[PDB]
Amino acid sequence: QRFPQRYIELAIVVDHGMYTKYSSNFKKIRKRVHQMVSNINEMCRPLNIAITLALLDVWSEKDFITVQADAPTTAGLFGDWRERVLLKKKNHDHAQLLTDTNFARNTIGWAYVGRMCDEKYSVAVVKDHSSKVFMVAVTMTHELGHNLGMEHDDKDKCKCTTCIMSAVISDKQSKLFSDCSKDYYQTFLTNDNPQCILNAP
Repeated sequence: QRFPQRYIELAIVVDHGMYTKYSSNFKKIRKRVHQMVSNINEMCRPLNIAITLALLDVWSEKDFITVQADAPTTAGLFGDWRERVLLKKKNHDHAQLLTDTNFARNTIGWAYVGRMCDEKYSVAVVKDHSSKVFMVAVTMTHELGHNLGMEHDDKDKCKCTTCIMSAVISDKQSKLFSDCSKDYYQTFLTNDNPQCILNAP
């Protein structure tokens, strides 16, 4: 194994619009979220990161933050709410907000770069932008990669054209991280090495 064992305990929050989209059916929403996690875990195997769903929070009554069109703004409000509320419910390492919001600039996901484990910045926002579970899961994985210090793949650094950190998603998206991404992760483990991901559940 190229990388030492790490663990990411995920919290996934499903907003009220997504709850309504899936017929206000908790069981169906939980199943879809589990399938996404199974895909994220598979994609992280070559990085030797074990992915678990520490917490699922479905906003069945109302949104607890102002989910809005600007994804970065929504991410900041989500990070504040995660630090103030979600982390007090159950400890976890990274949280993603899943929403059906038509984010501005044709955006399907956004996250802070290199802030895994930070109470306010270990978050991502992701649009449930396809009926295909894998297309949404690879978006969650791309944002997780950013939070692990990865930038987009660059042809001068590596040759992969459809890897997870490609600059744009496509219908031929692969489930592999490029050499650019693996090198970014090594840099992250070397320079940052956050403690929360050294902890097994």
